[PDB]
Amino acid sequence: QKPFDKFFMDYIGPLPPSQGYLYVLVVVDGMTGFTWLYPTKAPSTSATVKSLNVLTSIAIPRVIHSDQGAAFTSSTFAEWAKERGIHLEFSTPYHPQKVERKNSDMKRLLTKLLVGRPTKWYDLLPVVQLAMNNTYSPVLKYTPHQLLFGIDSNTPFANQDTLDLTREEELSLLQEIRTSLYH
Amino acid sequence: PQKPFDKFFMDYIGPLPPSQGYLYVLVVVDGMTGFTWLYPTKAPSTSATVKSLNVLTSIAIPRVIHSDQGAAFTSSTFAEWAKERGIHLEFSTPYHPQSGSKVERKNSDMKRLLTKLLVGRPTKWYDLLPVVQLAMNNTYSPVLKYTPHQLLFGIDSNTPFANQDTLDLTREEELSLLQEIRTSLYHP
Ligand SMILES: [Mn+2]
Ligand SMILES: [Mn+2]
Repeated sequence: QKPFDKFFMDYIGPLPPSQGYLYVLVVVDGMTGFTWLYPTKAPSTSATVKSLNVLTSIAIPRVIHSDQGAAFTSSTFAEWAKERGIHLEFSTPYHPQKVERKNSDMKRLLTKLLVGRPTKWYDLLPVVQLAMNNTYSPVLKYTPHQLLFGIDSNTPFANQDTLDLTREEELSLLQEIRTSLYH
Repeated sequence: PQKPFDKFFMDYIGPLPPSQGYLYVLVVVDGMTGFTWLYPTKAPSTSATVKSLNVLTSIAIPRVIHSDQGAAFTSSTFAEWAKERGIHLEFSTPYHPQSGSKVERKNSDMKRLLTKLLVGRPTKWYDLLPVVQLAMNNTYSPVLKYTPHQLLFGIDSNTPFANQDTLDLTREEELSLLQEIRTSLYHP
């Protein structure tokens, strides 16, 4: 298999109103575990399509998996997916999601972090993403960023422990994610 | 010791025909790899620029962003967004080496081409924007010897597509775009 071949996606929220945003679309690459976070106003098809058009400008996935939230089961979303050539796969009573709990724990953690920062979470979201993808996974044996961008690639970060963060609210965020993500 | 995400070039193109609520595209180019991000927006405003760049900087914080002195980029709101993130903002001036040179010509060529492709599909360019970006980043550069995608994600890393010639695109609406891009990109 390959990166960008399959995505798992879900909405978290409603979150505390931060700069007018109430939800985050969480999209995870199935192979590398690389996570993209897209803040939105609603868990809607429109916002889902907006976000995924940005993501799928990089590569078009073979498959996307989600639960049956309204955003994902609409005929509009279905038509978007059909046109792009993307097969949609839903969590069904007869379909097998580990494969569910992994996502559940990370989304729980995600929600805790964002709700725990009521008015700043929107501005910190980019730091959350960055921190998650540059955190070592015991399952992977590398970080998701290493797996997407190349293990021995020269990274954008001068300091792999701080990730070139300097602000205290950001550094404590990185500390909290590093110690909670897979434990 | 140059690396991806060291330096961004950014600019707006537009106004374009209003496709699904959008009138502009923020064009961001990584200086090392030549990898291009395209973000559709309703306006060439600070708030649109911040919103778009917040998505991009979820991947990495650039050290320098180079733009013209457009109102969106010289506002104090945008200065504070950048200062808070340790991003150095650099502006085109009449005595700046990168404007009126090889860097400017290459950037202006790209943006002329982008504009042409989008204005040519007044109602549907928004739907096709992701195909434009894909095709740009997965076309070979004689200058580089590689594609921008190879340069950003790794030369030996897995190609997103499966068919090199078509990039897995099946609709002729998309294959038309790919042909234009392949023909025109580095033959300006
Ligand atoms: Mn859900
Ligand atoms: Mn401009």
